[PDB]
Amino acid sequence: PQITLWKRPLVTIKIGGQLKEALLDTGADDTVIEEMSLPGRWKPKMIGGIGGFIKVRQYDQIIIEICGHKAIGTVLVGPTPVNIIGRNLLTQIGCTLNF
Amino acid sequence: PQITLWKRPLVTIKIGGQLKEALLDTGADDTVIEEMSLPGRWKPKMIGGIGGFIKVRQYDQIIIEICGHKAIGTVLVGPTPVNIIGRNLLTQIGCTLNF
Ligand SMILES: O=C1C(=O)N(Cc2cccc(O)c2)[C@H]2CNC[C@@H]2N1Cc1cccc(O)c1
Ligand SMILES: CCOC(=O)c1cccc(N)c1
Ligand SMILES: CCOC(=O)c1cccc(N)c1
Ligand SMILES: [Cl-]
Ligand SMILES: [Cl-]
Ligand SMILES: [Cl-]
Repeated sequence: PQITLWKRPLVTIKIGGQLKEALLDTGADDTVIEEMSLPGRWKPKMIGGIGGFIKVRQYDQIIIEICGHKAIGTVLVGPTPVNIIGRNLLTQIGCTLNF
Repeated sequence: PQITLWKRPLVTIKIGGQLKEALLDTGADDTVIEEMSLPGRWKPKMIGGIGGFIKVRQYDQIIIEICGHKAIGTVLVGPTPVNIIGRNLLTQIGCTLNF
């Protein structure tokens, strides 16, 4: 698909058996999702941006379906105001910027 | 151009006659640049990120080149951790997400 940027590029994702809305975010290195259960070991991480940093839990080898495209990668879980699909998963669905 | 996301989508911009590096950020509604001098009056704005908020100065109708593409629009100035080109200007240069 081609997604314009007149509004926030929000898409439906499936993760851990749950449906969520998430923002395709080329400015994000990492993918960060609101609190939810995920399988496996985790380690703590701090991620920062405007406003400062939040503490998240890092889970690896998590499968996500993004707008119908399956990908696997690291997913951070924590108190993010918005669910964010970052570059680590955008690459896996073949997402590019074009102009 | 077509820009992949294996690395940060950093580009050269020109603003106030000077070249700077900036990130093409589809997760950002607005464009925010590090402290610099811009002409005219400014208005207050707050922008929200993953860790909270910052106050910024809003300047309108600012001339700015992004990857050599000419734009004129709203530029926010403040303590952003990186120069960010957001959707307000990405739309002006005809930028889309594709996969
Ligand atoms: O503030 C943030 C933010 O926290 N991040 C960083 C981030 C967020 C999530 C994961 C990750 O690895 C990094 C940025 C990333 N793009 C816009 C995310 N923003 C929003 C933003 C920024 C500038 C101007 C705006 O109008 C909006
Ligand atoms: C502490 C470093 O902060 C960041 O990576 C960042 C901040 C604002 C926007 C974006 N896209 C990234
Ligand atoms: C308080 C509202 O916060 C946001 O709009 C936001 C947070 C993190 C990443 C991005 N891209 C946006
Ligand atoms: Cl990953
Ligand atoms: Cl590729
Ligand atoms: Cl604008």
